[PDB]
Amino acid sequence: PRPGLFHLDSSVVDLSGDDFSRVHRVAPLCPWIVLFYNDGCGACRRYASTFSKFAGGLKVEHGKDALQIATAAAVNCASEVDLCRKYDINFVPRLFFFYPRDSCRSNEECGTSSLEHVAFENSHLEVDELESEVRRLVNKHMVVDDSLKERCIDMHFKLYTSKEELVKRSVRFVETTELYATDIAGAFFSAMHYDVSLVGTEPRERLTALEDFVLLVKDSLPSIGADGVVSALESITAERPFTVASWQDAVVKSGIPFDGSPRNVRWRTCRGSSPQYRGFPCGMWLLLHALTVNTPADRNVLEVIQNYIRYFFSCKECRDHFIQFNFSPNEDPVLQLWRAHNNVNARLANVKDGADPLVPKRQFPTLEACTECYDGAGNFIEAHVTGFLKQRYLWDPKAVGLMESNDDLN
Ligand SMILES: Cc1cc2nc3c(=O)[nH]c(=O)nc-3n(C[C@H](O)[C@H](O)[C@H](O)COP(=O)(O)OP(=O)(O)OC[C@H]3O[C@@H](n4cnc5c(N)ncnc54)[C@H](O)[C@@H]3O)c2cc1C
Repeated sequence: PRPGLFHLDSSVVDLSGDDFSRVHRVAPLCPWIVLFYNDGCGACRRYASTFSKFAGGLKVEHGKDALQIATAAAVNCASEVDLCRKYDINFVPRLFFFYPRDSCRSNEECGTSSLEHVAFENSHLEVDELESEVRRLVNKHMVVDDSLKERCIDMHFKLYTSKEELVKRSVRFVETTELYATDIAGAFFSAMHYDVSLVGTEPRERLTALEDFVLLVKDSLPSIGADGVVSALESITAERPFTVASWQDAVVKSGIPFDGSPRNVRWRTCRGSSPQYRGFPCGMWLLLHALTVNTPADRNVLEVIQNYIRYFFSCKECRDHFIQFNFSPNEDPVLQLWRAHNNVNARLANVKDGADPLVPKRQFPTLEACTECYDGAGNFIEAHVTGFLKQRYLWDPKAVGLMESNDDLN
């Protein structure tokens, strides 16, 4: 177990291998600048500083510049011997550029593509020459829609922040069961900042699906910052069309009361044993239940929800299964969504790969949590389950806004 030259540097991804889907599921879609080095190499030790300064510049939160879709990574040839032999690394340092043969386009479904690479002619580049050469290589080798840009920026911020945690803790787990308003807001924020940016507002069906959803969030959940979003949605004209850049600006400016920052969203209820687990998906369920519970009028909540998931949700498999749900008009939406979710819980009960080992899926609510709706001896009582859900998901606008503790800088 060698630390290498980057162990404290959250801007650089340490690679043990060639398969970028093990880094992250979106990684194969994005360009990589890779430093092969040896941790005992003085020249490499000296250059790692330059490489690290450069990587630090791949942290812009909303980039205009296509350089920003790149991410820096490194392979320590002292640890990964087979990998370096595979690339014929003899002398170090060496810079390689990696990129997908074909680029994913906005509303196409990105598939697996062939991993391509380009050895740099000169591996001694200064920071500025590094940016120029990486930008050039990205432009030459890739077609980047705004959606793909968002895809990759989001992906490397997940890694920066996950590694920074490991670094911070380099100086036991218990699930947080209580519902926190801020998770619902994080979900709303991530829905607007990420999911909508990927697909845009076209065609008219999709734009309608989004308008209904945002309109619903605003009227269901006051003081969650949906006002600004509504305004942004209204500002779109054939004259001033949707752009990811202006959309994300308005979204950030809406003042949604999520914890964390636009590129690092803090989950509480939805925090997992590792940051790759739970988070946004867990957040979305919460937002959806809260809407069923807090919805005004005869409002079509289940219909609105399903239209949104259909045109918006960034989980392919999730989107496909949720559309298969036939929601009856009769039964209470709170109960229908509740059954749907537990249905998904059941399917997912035993999955190993991809799952948080320390957060089982159960049938919800559990005995402990609710003994009043969970009674009837050996079965489930759907009488109190409503009361429990309408209690637990009830939205109190003064819950979110209120002093938070600064020591949560930790
Ligand atoms: C619409 C939708 C469809 C999805 N489809 C898939 C899919 O097809 N395949 C897949 O692998 N993943 C799917 N997911 C993601 C997956 O369901 C989980 O969100 C994810 O695996 C993480 O689960 P979790 O352990 O954090 O709890 P989650 O399943 O995300 O639940 C989040 C929180 O909601 C509360 N909750 C749990 N059950 C209920 C309930 N029955 N009623 C009300 N509240 C409840 C709990 O507090 C829980 O912590 C989907 C998510 C959504 C929102």
